[PDB]
Amino acid sequence: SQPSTANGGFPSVVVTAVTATTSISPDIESTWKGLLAGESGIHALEDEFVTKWDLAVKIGGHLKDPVDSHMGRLDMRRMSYVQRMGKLLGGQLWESAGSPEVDPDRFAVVVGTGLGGAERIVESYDLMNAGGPRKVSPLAVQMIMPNGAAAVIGLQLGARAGVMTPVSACSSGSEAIAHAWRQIVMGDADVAVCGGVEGPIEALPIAAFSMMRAMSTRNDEPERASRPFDKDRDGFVFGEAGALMLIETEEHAKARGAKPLARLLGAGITSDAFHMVAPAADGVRAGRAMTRSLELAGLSPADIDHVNAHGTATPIGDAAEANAIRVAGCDQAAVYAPKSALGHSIGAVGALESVLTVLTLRDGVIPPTLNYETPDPEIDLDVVAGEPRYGDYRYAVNNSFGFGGHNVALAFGRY
Amino acid sequence: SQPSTANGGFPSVVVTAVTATTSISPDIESTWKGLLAGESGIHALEDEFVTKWDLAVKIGGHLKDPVDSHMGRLDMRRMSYVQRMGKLLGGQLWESAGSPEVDPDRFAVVVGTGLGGAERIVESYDLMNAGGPRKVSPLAVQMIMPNGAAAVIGLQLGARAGVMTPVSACSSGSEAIAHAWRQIVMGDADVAVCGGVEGPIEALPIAAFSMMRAMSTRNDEPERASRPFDKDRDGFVFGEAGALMLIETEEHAKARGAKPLARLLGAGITSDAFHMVAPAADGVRAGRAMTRSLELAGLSPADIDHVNAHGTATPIGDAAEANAIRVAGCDQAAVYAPKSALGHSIGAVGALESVLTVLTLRDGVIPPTLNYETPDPEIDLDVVAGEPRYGDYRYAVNNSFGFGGHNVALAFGRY
Ligand SMILES: O=S(=O)(CCCC(F)(F)F)Nc1ccc2cnccc2c1
Ligand SMILES: O=S(=O)(CCCC(F)(F)F)Nc1ccc2cnccc2c1
Ligand code: NA
Ligand code: NA
Repeated sequence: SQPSTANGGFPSVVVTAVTATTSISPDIESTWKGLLAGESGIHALEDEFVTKWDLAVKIGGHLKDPVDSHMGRLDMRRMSYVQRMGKLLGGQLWESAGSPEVDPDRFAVVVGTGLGGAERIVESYDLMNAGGPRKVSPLAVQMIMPNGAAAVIGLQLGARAGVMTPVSACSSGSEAIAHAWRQIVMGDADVAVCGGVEGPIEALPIAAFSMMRAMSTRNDEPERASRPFDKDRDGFVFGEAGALMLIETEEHAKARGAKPLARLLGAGITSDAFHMVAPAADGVRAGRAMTRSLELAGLSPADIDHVNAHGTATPIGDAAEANAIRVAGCDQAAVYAPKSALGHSIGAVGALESVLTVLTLRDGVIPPTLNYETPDPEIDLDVVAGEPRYGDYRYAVNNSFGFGGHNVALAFGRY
Repeated sequence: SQPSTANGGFPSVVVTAVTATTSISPDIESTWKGLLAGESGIHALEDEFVTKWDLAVKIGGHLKDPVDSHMGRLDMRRMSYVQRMGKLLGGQLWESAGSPEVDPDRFAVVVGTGLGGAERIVESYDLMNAGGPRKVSPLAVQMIMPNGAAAVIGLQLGARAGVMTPVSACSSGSEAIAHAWRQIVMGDADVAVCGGVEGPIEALPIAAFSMMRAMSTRNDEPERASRPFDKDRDGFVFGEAGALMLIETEEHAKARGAKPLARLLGAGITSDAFHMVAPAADGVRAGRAMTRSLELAGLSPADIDHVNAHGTATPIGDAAEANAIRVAGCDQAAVYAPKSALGHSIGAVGALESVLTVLTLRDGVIPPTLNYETPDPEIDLDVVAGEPRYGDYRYAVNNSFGFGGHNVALAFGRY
């Protein structure tokens, strides 16, 4: 008689607020409406570094509204980028939540990132070489450490029931939400701010990722380069993003009159032990990740109406996920690959895509998967394309698969 | 009622093997004998970079046995230092546990770290500035990503029940152990490889932490510089380290004839939300990390015989920890500050001090806190000093407190 959300073994956890900054818009609800209208965030990069280095990739989605356009001189001096993004999203999230007065002792922050304050390592390196060890800021360490974002958000909001930073590359954002859920169901907290943040698009990131040969080079037509599950896909597209959601026990959200957006029912974490950067082709462990989220939710595969696919738009990546969705027996669910419109935000993407899974369940709609024009004959899923599909989505699984063979799956339900 | 290890709510988890590379020795058992003999791995740094920059800190503990002396030309070109450490310790641990055949679908890896593959960031940055984006390695991303060490260990040992990497600075190693324990009691695995790994001593690391005023500069007596809880303390000393342990359910241990070295009973994670690098002076949330560890273990503070303190030798750090142990009502316990001997491993250190906490319970002996000469009235603790302290220690807490206000306590028990 193992514990599940269904059988009361875990307390009921609800999502009571969300925030995201995006290539389409700084406002999640605008981003949502824009996705339903079939808008894409992916453009031709106009940054000088592109033409300075003659990079193979000249496309991506910068945030519609730069994080640093909201950051004064002080904040530019004492925070890394992911920190400054985290402070911004943290404040937006709380205001959206009605600036609630919670017990800081029962309040956790779990925010993942791909890399950390990496640019401050480079800057400290350059300053030290030009002028010696005393040119390194006494702030260098607090900005460089990859727990910086979560620590800045925790300090900002007064989270005293734990501040955590899981790192698993592309799945970091989803993993953070998994761990926030655990922290609540195990009794360590009643409310948790969780999600992901990531750095902007730049020369060195593109260089690194494009030399892996995992990126689309369809530079002629930016808006059509991201092609999850399409026969002509040639890898992923950068799409800057950041996302937090507020979760709390249903008791808690009720005690303060907060109207839930959805339920976070269960969470699955597994691994491939196959390759450092390529997903196991059989999708077996990735599927178990999904199956596990259902065990803890108390759901069976037949209950899943929707799947928010990883949808990297790599050849081997989409084939792998196809096999996973079959292995978990969720292949009759309506699939959506939001990376088609928003692109890959690495450490942030798993949390943005959880925010879309929540809204999907709230509004009862899945936006269209852009650029799905020649479905891959070797992949037989129900990819939503063309126009938004209004459906009775009671339960969804959001997938995330990280470099290192990390598999995370989040089980969500309608309120 | 609430599930506690004592009341059978969580399955009994056991430590069945351990491994560490330290400044005293590559062989953990040799390190443990040297600590009881009163030895110190902190020597004067002979490194060129000391002289080139004339660093204020000229003292530190390199590994007795450098990682790269065991590493081929291909590994040196294909992995980040921390991965190379992770591979080496993963193999040593596996061998020490008798190379057991385990179900990969119930076998997790949780290895934390401080920074990640940082050297690959600067190197990639330098190569690209030199000869353009083509000069960045196709392996750059897997080497840089902080989850890289955890990944490599998971792939080397075939862990498929999840590979995870918590980053919480100085507490990363202890946090890795806390999540592996969770992974097991929530039922996601039966056997975990967990601990932490960290990069070597170098110019920028010393500049970075020096400039916070965090580090001891007592260069003329390197083996006396690290003075946890002592009146004349003046900051921490770098001591290179990596540490891993094998934990598993008692049931799983029994069934393969593995001899338990100790029990892992409970794990608390709290946060100060006080300051980015200063611990809260009151020690309340720190102590509540200890308290939480005992709730889950089913112990009362009165049952705690030993505490394996953070003991960084920072003036404000030790003060706060002393109050933390007072709030946890564990201030009756025989206290040890291993950093006195082995220095500060940052990411690794919690993993290391967790292993030393195991061997303390196994052998009924606490080593002496080196350089404890002038009791601080602000620290009213029973700090073990002078001669080892022998006794029937049944229950021990291992404290870690990271920059960013992350507090990890681990409840351990004699087998
Ligand atoms: O994976 S990353 O390299 C880029 C991700 C890009 C995008 F997908 F669009 F989000 N992460 C970071 C992290 C910190 C950085 C700080 N300064 C400059 C770039 C950074 C990129
Ligand atoms: O905290 S760190 O800066 C120094 C480690 C401290 C200690 F281990 F205790 F000595 N971490 C790293 C990480 C990666 C590195 C790769 N190459 C050079 C140095 C590195 C330091
Ligand atoms: Na997804
Ligand atoms: Na300790």
